[PDB]
Amino acid sequence: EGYVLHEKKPVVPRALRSFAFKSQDEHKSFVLARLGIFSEEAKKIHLNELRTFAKRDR
RNA sequence: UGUGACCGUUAGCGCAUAGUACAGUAAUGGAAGUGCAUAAACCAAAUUAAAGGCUUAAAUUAAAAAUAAAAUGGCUGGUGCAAUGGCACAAAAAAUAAGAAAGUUUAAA
Ligand SMILES: [Mg+2]
Ligand SMILES: [Mg+2]
Repeated sequence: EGYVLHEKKPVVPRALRSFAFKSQDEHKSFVLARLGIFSEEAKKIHLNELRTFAKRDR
C-alpha cells in the first residue's frame, strides 16, 4: 500500500545508543561552546528537546 | 621583541602558579586543581495484550499554516571547541679577555 503507511522507526539497542547519537551530542556541545546560550541555534535545540520530553508522557 | 607541518589541563615547565598543601628530626622528596555540554562501567524501576452487520444519487475547498516516541532517573567527567599557560631557537642588548706591575699605547674632524 505504500512506504508512508508501512514505515516504522527501529528501536536502538541500549548498548548501541552512545554510537547512534554521537554526532548530535557533539553538535550541541559545539554550538554552546562557540555561540553561547543566547543564540538562535541554541534556542532551536531547546525547542526540539521540549518536544521529546512531552512525548514521554503517554 | 620575532618565527613554528611545537603542546592544548593524564598534553606542554613540578606549577593555566606552587616549590604551596602534605611526608620526614634533618638534608631532601613533592601533588591535585580551567570554562561549557543526554559518553562508559556502575545501582533501582520497567514481563504479558483483548474487540465481528445503520437503510447510501448531487458534499467541501480567499490563500496559506496546523495531528506520528530514534533518547528513564541518577552518579561520574571522557570526548569535542577555545586560550590571560608552557616548549625550541633566532634578532638586539648585556656579560667576558688582556703584555706590563706604584709609569706613558687606541685620539676621527
Ligand atoms: Mg578536558
Ligand atoms: Mg600538568
